[PDB]
Amino acid sequence: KIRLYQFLLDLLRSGDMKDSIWWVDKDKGTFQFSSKHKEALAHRWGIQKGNRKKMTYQKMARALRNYGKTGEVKKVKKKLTYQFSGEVLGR
DNA sequence: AATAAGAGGAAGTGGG
DNA sequence: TCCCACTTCCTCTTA
Repeated sequence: KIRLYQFLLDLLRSGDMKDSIWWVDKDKGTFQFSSKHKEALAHRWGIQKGNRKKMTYQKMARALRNYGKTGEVKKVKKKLTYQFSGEVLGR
């Protein structure tokens, strides 16, 4: 099963949900969710995973925060903004 | 108040 | 057995 950080990185590369997520500075790996359209992206994540319940942005971000310690994704001090690690971007 | 981002402890589910 | 990689639920904090 695809990992959440890879799902997001793939969306950013493909441009498929450009109204829900976008790069802020792709060289730095910073990206930002849409305040008004992030829920559609969260729904897609849960359906891709086959989860029992409908996925929400809140639950998806709960998972995102767990990457802070290992470093794949870190929260940036800007609204709805996160940052991939150099290791994630290189792969 | 209404809305909402950001947070995390705790327990549940998958597939090793 | 017991960790993976989240998911689900609940409650709190700040703006």
